[PDB]
Amino acid sequence: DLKFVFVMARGGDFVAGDYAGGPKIINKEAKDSELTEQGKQEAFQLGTKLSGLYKTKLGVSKWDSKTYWPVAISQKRAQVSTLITGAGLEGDQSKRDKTWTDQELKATSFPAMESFSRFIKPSECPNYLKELLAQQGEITTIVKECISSVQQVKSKYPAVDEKMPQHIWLAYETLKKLKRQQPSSSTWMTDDLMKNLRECSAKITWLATTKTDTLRKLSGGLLLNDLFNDMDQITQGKAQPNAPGGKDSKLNVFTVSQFLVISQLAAFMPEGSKLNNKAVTASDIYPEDGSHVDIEMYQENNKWSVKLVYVSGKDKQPQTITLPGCQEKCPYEQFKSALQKYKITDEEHQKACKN
Ligand SMILES: CCCCCC/C=C\CCCCCCCC(=O)O
Ligand SMILES: NCCc1c[nH]c2ccc(O)cc12
Repeated sequence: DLKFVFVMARGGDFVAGDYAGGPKIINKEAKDSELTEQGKQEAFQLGTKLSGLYKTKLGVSKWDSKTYWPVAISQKRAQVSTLITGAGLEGDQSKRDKTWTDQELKATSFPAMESFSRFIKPSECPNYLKELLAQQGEITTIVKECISSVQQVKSKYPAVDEKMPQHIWLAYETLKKLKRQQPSSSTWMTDDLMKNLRECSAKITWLATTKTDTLRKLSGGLLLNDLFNDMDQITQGKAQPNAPGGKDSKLNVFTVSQFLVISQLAAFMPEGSKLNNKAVTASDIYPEDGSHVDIEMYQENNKWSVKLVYVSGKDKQPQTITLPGCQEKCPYEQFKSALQKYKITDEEHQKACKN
């Protein structure tokens, strides 16, 4: 009945570090960060959660290299996270604390993976940045709500450039981990200061992926394109493309940084979409730590449909996305048609990034 599930999950918590493209706050690079002990447990819990949600519905008798496919973006902390989530599926306690080989870490890739990061890579997609800066009117109005807090942050960390919209978002996420992990030293980030920065971050990132057709295509179009490439085979009884386990592989788990959850949510919420039968606000949909998007494919006799379930963070209840004009279980061809507008192929995306 349930035949196949895609999961994309934000990676487990890692030692607070600066983002590439972010301001220098920690003076250590997040790309060098270990998962925290909490982050390893969170990643493992996700796999235990997913097994309980889906193992028996998918007809899987044993989670192993044939039955699930753990993938991740090209960052150690995301790759470690995805493999630990796999350990949770398998119920392999000791692999949670494994020091995964460089080899086991690289073996979490798939062909379209790196293209998913093109739109935020410096110099690689200038048209995406032109189109984000074109929304400066709305950005200024949003930032006007938190500019006092940004000024206090910049007072302590002068590298934060309020003129760079991503610096406000990336400073908030950096400070959020720092407050969690070192609370004694973080008493200056009060509840009101962080909640204020969080609102700015939510509104900026949601604007950056949904305000215009070009922002939606460039940030999320390749996600749709690869998903449909896969579902065109699954819906014919064939294996997910490139899945190591072939037809045996019933679950794909993709561990990412926050920006790809945001982009994936945006790609699944064209105008008129609902989350639990209500319009969404930027603040409510902002994917926190522990967030994941679940893409469930159903088959009733010969009829395939797709259901989209979103968990916005740790301990948050799942909510179901409904596309405009479709049901919770949206028949496959209608679902794909509903999402054609902002889908884009790799060849098209490279041209659209540069033209
Ligand atoms: C979530 C959509 C992006 C919002 C605006 C970003 C603007 C310009 C791109 C530069 C920022 C680099 C992001 C790095 C994020 C990461 O690696 O986790
Ligand atoms: N090949 C499918 C890549 C991909 C795109 N979006 C996804 C969401 C979840 C997932 O497991 C995977 C994906």
